[PDB]
Amino acid sequence: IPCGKFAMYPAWQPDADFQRQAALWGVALREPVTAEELAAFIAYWQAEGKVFHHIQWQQKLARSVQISRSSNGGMPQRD
Amino acid sequence: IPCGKFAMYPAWQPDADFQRQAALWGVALREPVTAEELAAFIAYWQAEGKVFHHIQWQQKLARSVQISRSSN
Repeated sequence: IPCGKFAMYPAWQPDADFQRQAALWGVALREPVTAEELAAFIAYWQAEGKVFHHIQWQQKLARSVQISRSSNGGMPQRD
Repeated sequence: IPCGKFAMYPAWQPDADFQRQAALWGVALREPVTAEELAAFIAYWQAEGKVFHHIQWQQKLARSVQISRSSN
């Protein structure tokens, strides 16, 4: 994991306690982030080129998944 | 149509009827995939290096685009 602000990169992962960190930011996640959802978020942001701290990326990921799942009652879609 | 399993490459394109083929997998896309969305998906999956049939790549693209649009 890079220090400072960095651009998204394919091998990136949230911290192992991501569910609890998302909850302390106001995001309840009924299941953990799926591999599909992570790959979708990384793909998008690596191309957008914006840079952020590891912390801010994780906050973006929590909310992106919260918003994505909201049409499905907080559930991810099956593979 | 490229045949067999293959890895992602810069020139890949989904079929020209991709939006309604994106429906047969459960993904409704109201608007067509942009070059930005396609290019982002190729770059990423090029890094993962995995191989798939054309059919499966298009399914992943649809789901990937569905999830991207639904966030915001």
